[PDB]
Amino acid sequence: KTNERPIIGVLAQDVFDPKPDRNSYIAASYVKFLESAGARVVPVMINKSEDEYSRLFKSINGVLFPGGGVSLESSGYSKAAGIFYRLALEANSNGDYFPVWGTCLGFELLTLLTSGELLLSHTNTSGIALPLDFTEDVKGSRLFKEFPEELMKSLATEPLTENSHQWSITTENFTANKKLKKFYRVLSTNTDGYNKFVSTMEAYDFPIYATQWNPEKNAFEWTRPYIPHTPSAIKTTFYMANFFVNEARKNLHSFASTEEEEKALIYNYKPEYTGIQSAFEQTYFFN
Amino acid sequence: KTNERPIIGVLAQDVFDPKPDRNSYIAASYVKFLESAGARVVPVMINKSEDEYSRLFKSINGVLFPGGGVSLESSGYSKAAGIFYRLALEANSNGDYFPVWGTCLGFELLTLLTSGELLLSHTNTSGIALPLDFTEDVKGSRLFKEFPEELMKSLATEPLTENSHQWSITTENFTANKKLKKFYRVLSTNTDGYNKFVSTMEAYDFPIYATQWNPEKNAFEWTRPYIPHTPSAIKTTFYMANFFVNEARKNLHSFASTEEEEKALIYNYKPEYTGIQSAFEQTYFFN
Amino acid sequence: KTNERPIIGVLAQDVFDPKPDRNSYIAASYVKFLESAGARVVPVMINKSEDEYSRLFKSINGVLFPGGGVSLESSGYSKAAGIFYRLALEANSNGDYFPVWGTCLGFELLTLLTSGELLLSHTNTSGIALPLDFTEDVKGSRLFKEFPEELMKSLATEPLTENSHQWSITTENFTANKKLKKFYRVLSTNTDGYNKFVSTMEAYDFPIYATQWNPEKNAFEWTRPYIPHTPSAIKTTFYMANFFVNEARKNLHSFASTEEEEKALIYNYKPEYTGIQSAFEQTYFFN
Amino acid sequence: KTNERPIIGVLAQDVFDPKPDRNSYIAASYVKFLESAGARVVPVMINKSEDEYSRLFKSINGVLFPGGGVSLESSGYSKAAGIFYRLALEANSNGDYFPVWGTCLGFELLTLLTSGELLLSHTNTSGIALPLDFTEDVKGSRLFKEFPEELMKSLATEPLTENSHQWSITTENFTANKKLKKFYRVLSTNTDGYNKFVSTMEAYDFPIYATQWNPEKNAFEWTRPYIPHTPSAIKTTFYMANFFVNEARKNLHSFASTEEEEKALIYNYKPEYTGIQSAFEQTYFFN
Amino acid sequence: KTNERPIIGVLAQDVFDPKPDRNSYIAASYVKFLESAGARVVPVMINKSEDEYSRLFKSINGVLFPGGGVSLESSGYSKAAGIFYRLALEANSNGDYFPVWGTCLGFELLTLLTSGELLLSHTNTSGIALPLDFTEDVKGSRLFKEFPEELMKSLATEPLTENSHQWSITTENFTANKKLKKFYRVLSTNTDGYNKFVSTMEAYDFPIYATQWNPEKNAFEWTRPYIPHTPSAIKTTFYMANFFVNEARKNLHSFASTEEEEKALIYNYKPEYTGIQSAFEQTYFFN
Amino acid sequence: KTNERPIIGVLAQDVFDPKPDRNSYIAASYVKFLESAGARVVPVMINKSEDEYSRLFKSINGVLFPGGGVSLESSGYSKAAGIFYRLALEANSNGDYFPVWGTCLGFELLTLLTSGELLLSHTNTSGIALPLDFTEDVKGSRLFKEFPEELMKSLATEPLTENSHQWSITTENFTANKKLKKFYRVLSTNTDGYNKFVSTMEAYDFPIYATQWNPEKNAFEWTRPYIPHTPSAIKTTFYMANFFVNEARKNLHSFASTEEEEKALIYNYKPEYTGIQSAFEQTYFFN
Repeated sequence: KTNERPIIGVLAQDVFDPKPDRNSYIAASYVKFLESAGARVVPVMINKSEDEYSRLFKSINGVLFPGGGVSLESSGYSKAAGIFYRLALEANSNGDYFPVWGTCLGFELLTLLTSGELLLSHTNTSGIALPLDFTEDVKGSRLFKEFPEELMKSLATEPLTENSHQWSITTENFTANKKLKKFYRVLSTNTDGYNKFVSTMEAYDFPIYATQWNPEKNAFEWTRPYIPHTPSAIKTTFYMANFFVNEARKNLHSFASTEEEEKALIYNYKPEYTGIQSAFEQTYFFN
Repeated sequence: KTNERPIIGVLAQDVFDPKPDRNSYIAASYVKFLESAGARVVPVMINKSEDEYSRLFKSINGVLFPGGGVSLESSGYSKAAGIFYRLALEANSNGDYFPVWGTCLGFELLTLLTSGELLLSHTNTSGIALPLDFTEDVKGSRLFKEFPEELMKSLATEPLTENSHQWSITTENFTANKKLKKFYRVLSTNTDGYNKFVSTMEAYDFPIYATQWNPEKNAFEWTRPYIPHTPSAIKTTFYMANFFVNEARKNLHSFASTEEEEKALIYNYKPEYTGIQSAFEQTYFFN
Repeated sequence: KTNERPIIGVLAQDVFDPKPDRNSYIAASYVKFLESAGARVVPVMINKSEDEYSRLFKSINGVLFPGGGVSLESSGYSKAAGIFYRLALEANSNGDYFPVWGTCLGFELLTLLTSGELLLSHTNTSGIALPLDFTEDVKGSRLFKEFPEELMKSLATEPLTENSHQWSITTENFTANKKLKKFYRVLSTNTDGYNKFVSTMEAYDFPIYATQWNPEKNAFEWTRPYIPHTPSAIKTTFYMANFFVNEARKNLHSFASTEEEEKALIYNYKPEYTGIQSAFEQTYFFN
Repeated sequence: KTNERPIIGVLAQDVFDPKPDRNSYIAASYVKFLESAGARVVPVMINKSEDEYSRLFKSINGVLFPGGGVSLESSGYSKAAGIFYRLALEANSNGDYFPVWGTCLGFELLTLLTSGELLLSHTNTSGIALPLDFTEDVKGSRLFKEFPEELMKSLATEPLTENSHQWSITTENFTANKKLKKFYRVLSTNTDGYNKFVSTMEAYDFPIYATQWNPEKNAFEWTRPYIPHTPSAIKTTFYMANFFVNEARKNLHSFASTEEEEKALIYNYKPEYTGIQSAFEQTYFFN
Repeated sequence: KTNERPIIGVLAQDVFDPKPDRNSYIAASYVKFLESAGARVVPVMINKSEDEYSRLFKSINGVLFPGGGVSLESSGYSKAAGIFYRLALEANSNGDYFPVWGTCLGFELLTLLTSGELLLSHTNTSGIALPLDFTEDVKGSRLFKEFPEELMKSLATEPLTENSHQWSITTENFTANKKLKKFYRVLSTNTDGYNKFVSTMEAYDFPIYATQWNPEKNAFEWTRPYIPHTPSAIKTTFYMANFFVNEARKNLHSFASTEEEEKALIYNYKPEYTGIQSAFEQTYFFN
Repeated sequence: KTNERPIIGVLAQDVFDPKPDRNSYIAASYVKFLESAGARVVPVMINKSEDEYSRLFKSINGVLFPGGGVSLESSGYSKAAGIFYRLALEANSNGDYFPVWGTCLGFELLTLLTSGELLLSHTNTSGIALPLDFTEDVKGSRLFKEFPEELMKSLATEPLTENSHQWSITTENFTANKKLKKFYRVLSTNTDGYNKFVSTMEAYDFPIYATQWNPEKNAFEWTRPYIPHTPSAIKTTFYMANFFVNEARKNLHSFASTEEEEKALIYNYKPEYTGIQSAFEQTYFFN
C-alpha cells in the first residue's frame, strides 16, 4: 500500500537581513528537485508554534532540510528542524514511516541533532565538483539500491557532486563520536587533500538520509561554474530525488481536507529571479 | 563537442478570451519537464515577426510545441510553430542539429505541417491513462535507445501515458498519407475501444519527435484522476525529457551574452496558481 | 400457448431536483424500444409498498430496468428493482416464466443484486460507439438465437452499440466473483483502450438479460454524436427488443380487469420535449 | 452519399367534427411506424399555402400519406397530398431522390393523383387480417428486396396484413387504366371472395410506394381483433418501415436552421389517449 | 469544566447574483451579536468539501445559521448547514456538547432538517415589531432561564422582536408533524391575524435553539423603521446571545494550533458599508 | 422624549509612529462596547479646529475618552478632549444633557481636566484583573443603579475588571485635592498592595463617568491572560455600556442632514487585524 500523491515539506530559513515579506527564504532548486520525482511541496515556515509543526508533520509525507548559511544552534531553521527531527524519530519508532532528508547545511544539522555536539572542521570545499569515494558499506545501502549500475560507476569516477561548503565532519570525528557511529551508515567520503570527510550517509534504523554535497543543483542551478551538468550529473539528481520521494510514498499522512492541502502548497507563492547575483536562479521569500 | 548549457524554447499559446497581461500562456508543467532534464527555458511569444523568431531560433538549442485547445490553422501559436518548423528543417539540412518536440496538440500540428493536410479524426481519448503498444520499429529507434529495459516493459503493459485529446490520426490515415509515411517512423500506437491511432513518432531523417499523449503530466500535474503517478510513470516523464534535452545538447547556438540570456529566461516570469479551476496546477500568462 | 398481448413494465427513477408532478421519470426511448417489438408498456412507479409491486408484478409480463443517474442502493429505483428481481426469481423457479431486462444502470444494478457486492470500476466509456467482442459462448446463446447472421457480423465489426457510462465490471472482477460466475453467461466483452469489461450477458437458468450498452438509442435518440444510426444500428435496436418481447409472450399474467389495465398503461401519460438540453428527446415525468 | 438523420413528414387529416384545437389529426401509430425505423417525424399541417409546403418539402426527406376516412377530392389532406406528389415527381426528375409512401386512403389517393380519375369500388375488407397474394412481379421488387425469405414465406401464407378499407381498385380496373398500368408495378393482390384487388405496389420509375393494408398497426394498435400480432406480424411492420426510411436516407434536404428543425418535430406535440373509443390507441390533434 | 475562549461559527450564504470576491455573505450584525456576548467568530464558507466542514466543526464551539433569502434546499448555505446539523446531533449523542442556533431562515432550515419536510406557509410578517406570545412551556425552558423577570414581562407586552420573514410554520402544521412535535419544545408563538406560527423553540434533548424573529437587529441595525431599539430591546439582543454563548462554553473543541485559529477568525475580513441601501449596515463578502 | 437613535463620539489618538493613513487610531473594542448597548459611533478626528469640534459636538449625543499611550498635556487627543470637556460643561449647565465617559487614560485625563493638575502615582497594575472595592457612596450612585444585585455581588468578590495602567490617583491624593473631592463621587477603589487608588468615579452634578479599569476588554479583547472573560465579566461589560448609552439617550442633538450623519459614521472605515502583535484584536487607523 503506497501513497501515490506524496507531499513533502521543505524548511524555510532566516534571511540574512530580514524585513517584511522577507524574513525567510527557500531556494527554488529544492522545490524543483522534489517535484521532478513526483512529489508536491509545502514550504514550512520558521518561528511557528510547536502545535503548528506537529499539525504540518501529521499532514505531510516527508521533510527536507536544505542548505544555507544560517546558525545550526539558534536560528528559526534550527529550532523547526529539531522539532521535525523529534517528531520523525517518534513517528518512525512507532511504525509511521516518515523520511527526512538533510542537504549540506541540513547534513551538518543532522550531525548535531543526533550527536548533541558540534564536530565540524574547516574544508577546502567551497566550490568544487567531486566524484564520490564510496565506502564498502554502499554495497548493501538503501539509498543507492535502485540506481543503475552504469550511474554508480560514473559517480565513483566522475565529478558529478557539487560541494559548496566550508565545514565538514572528518571521518575521524564521525567515527570518534559514539552516537553518530551507532546511528548512521557512511556511504561515501571525500577529501580536499588533507581532510577526509563524510559525504553521504543514511541512518541504520530510520529513514533519515543526508548528503554534504548538493544533489539538486546539477539540473536546476546554472550560475556557478563548479556545478556539474553532464548527462550523468543530471541523472544523479533525478535518482537521488526519486529515492527520497519513493520513501515518502511509504507514509500515509494526509491533510485534514483538500482545502487545507491547497492553502499549504508551494503553488500559492511566487519566486523571485535572483540569479543575476545569487547562487540561486530563483528564491521564494516569505513573511 | 556538445553543449552542456542547453536552453530550449517553449511556444506560448493564444488565450481564449484575451486581455492585457493575458494574451498567451504556457502551462508550467512544460517548463518543469525541460528543467528537470537539465535545460533552461525561454518562452516563445505569439504574434511576433519572422525576423524576431529567426533571431530567437539562432540563440536557443531546441523547441517544444505544447498541448492546448487553440486552432491548428489560424492561431498565433500555429503561425509561430510553422516558422520554427521551417527554420528547423533548413538548419538541420545545413548540418546544424536542431530538435523539435510536439506534444498532443503539438503532435497534431506536426501532422499538418509535414503532410500539408488535416487528417485528424475523433477518438474516445479525452482523459484515460494508457500503456503504449510499441511497433516492431522501436527496436532501434533513437527516442527509446536509453530507456531502461524494465521501464520499456512497464510502459508496454501499464497505464503510464496520459491521453487528453479529442483528435488523433488513425494508423490507417497515417499510412495512406505518402508524406507522413515517408517522413516519420511510428514507434507506438494506441486504441480507444474502436479506433487505432499513432501515439508516438520520430522523423527518419530529422530530430523531430512527437507524442499524442502528455509525458510532462505524470510528475507535475495533480488535478485529474486520469494522470498516472506510479513510480514508472514518474520515470517515464524523466526519460522522455532526458532524451529530448540530450538532443538539444547536440546543438551549438547560444545567446550573444549572458545579459541576453537573462532578458529571455522563463525566470523573468511568475505563474498563477490555476489548479483549483483548470487542469494545470500553474500557468504562465504573457502580454 | 403464448400471450400475444404482452405488457412489460419499465421502472421510473428518482429525479435530481424533485418537484410535485416531477418526482420520478422515464425516458421515452425505453417505451418506444418496447412498443416497436409489439408490447404495451406500463410505467413502474417509485415509492410503493411491496404489496403494490406484487399486485403490479402479477399483472404485467416482464420488466425492464432502464439506464440512469441514480444510486444503486439508496434510490426508489434500486428499491423497486430489488423487489421485482426477487419476485421474478420466485415466479421463474415456480415455473411461471417472467423475463427481466437491465440496461446500463439496470445492467449495473443486476450485478449488485445477484452478487451481494459492488464490483464496479471506472471506464473511459462515457460517449462512444463500439462493436461487440463476442465471447465464444454466444454460439450456444438465447439472446442472439434469432439475429440474422449478417447482423451478428456487423455487430462484431462496426460501431453499433452506444456506450454512455462511467462504470463497468471488468472481466477480471466478474470472473473472481463466484456468485456472478455461477449465474450469468457472458455474451460479449468490450474495451476502452485499456480495461476489458462485460458488455452483454444472460442468466444460465433464468430469463435475465443485460447490456452495459444502450440498444434503445439507435433508433430513437438524436441528440448526441456518439449515437450510431446506420442501418445495421437500427436493426440492432429492433432485434434486441424483439427478443425480449418474445420472452414476455411466454408469460401469462393479466390485469385482474381490463379497465385496471387501461389505468396502468403508458398512454395515460404525456412526455415532455427535453431534447434541447438533455440526452433524451422526450421524457415522461411522474408525481 | 447518405443521410443518417432522416426526417419524414406525415400528413394530417381534416377532423370529422371540426372544433378549434382539433381541426386535423394524425394517428400516433404512423409516427411510431417511422421512428422505429430510425427517422424523426414532422406533422405536415392541413390548411396552408402552396408556399409553406414548398419550404417544408424542401427541408424534409420523405412523405407519408396515411389512412383515414376523409375525402379524396375536397379535403385539405387531399390538396396537401396532391401538392407533395407533384413537388416530388419534379424533384425526382432533377435527380433529387424523394420517397412517397401511401397507406390505405393514402394508397387510394395515389390512384386518383396519378391517373386523374376515381376507380375505387366496394370490397368486403373492413376488418380482416389477410396474407398477401404476391404477383410474379415481387421477384423483381425494390420494396421487399431486403425482407428475409422466411418472412416472405410467412406473409404469403399467414394472416399478417391488416385490412380496414371499404374501397379498393380491382385488378381488372387497374389494368384497363393506361396511366396506372405504365406507372405502377403491382407486388401483391388480394380477394374478398369475389372482388380481386391491388394490395401492394411501387412506381416503376419513382420512389412511390403504396399499400391498401395498414403495416403500422401490427406493433402499435391493440383495439381490434383483426390486427395481427404474431411475431411475424411485428417484423412485417419493421421491414416495411425499414425499407421506406432507407429510401429517405437517399435524400439530402435539410432544414435551414436547427431551431427551425427543432420547432417542426412531432416532439412538440402531445397525443391524446383514444383507445377506449377509437381504433387508434393514441391520436395527435392539431389546430 | 468550561471553555472561556468560545469560538463560534457563522454560516455564510450564496449571493443573489454572484461575482468573484462576492459569492457569499454574512451580515455583520450576526458577528457583533455573538462578540458582544464574549465569543470570537469564524465565518464558515459556502461551497466546501465535507472534510473541511468537519475540521472546522471539531475546531469551533458552536454554530449559528443566520437569516437571509436563500433556498432552503439547493443552496450552498443549506448543504453546509445540513452537514453541521448532523455532526452536532452525533457529537451531542457521544457526550460532546455542541450548540446550534437558527435565526429566521436558519429557523426555517431547522424545521426542514429535523422533519425531512418543507412545511412552511406565507404570513404577513415582512417587517413588524412584535411581543412574544409565550406558551405555558417557557416556564420550564433552558433558553429563558437566566432572563430577568422584568425583561420576560417586557418581551410579553412590548414590540421587542423584529420580524422580517415571508415564511413561517403554523402551530397547526408544527403539531401535525410527528418528528417536530417530539423533538422541539415551542416557547413562544405569534400571529399575523390569520395564522398562528411558532416563533421561538428549543430542542428537548439537544442544544438546538431557533427564532423566527431576528434578535441581532435591535442593537446593531438601524436601516428599517420596524427594528426596535428601546432599552429593553437592547437587553433582549444581549440576553439571547448571552444564553447561546454560555452554551458554547460547555464545548471543549479547539483549533489544532493558534496559527489555524488566527487564520479562521472573522478578524481577517473587512466588511463593506451597505446600509444606504441594504437592510444591513455592513456586510462581509467572501470569494 | 428620548433619542432612540443615539450616536456617540469616540476620540482617536496620536499614533506613536505616525505614517500617512496612520496618524491616529481607535481600538475597535471601544466601538463594539458602545454598539452593543445600542449606539452608533462617530470617530472624532485628532487635529481639527475648535469650530469643527463645535459642529460635531452639536450633532452627537455623547463622547468617550478611551485608553491609550499618548501624552496627557501636549497630544492631539488631549487638546480635543479638552475642547469636548469644556463644551460638555457648558451644554449641561445650559440645560442640554450631554454625557462623558473616560476609560483609563481618559480617566487620567479627567483628573487633570478638572483639578488643573497632574496628580498621578505609579502602581503595580500593568496586567491584572481585580474586583471592585466599593465605597459607601455606591448605594446612592447613578452608574450602578440598574446593575443586577447579583452582578454587584460578583464585582465585589470576583476578578472582573482588567487593569492595564502604570498610573493612578491614590485615594489620599484625590481627597487632598479640593477641586476633585468636590466635583466627583468615588464609587470604587483598588489597591496594588501598597497604593490605594480610585477605580470608578462619577461627577456629582454632571453626567461625567470614569473608570481606571477597561470595561470594553472583557467581551472583545482576547490577547492577554489578565483580561477576564467569565460569564459575569461579560455582563459587566454590557451593563457599563448600557448605562452610558441610556445617558446619551437623554441627549437630543442630531446631525443637520442624513447625508452628513452617514458620512461621519464609523462604518465608513475598516479596521486592521492587529491582534498578533498588539493588545488590540482590531484597530482603526486614520489619516
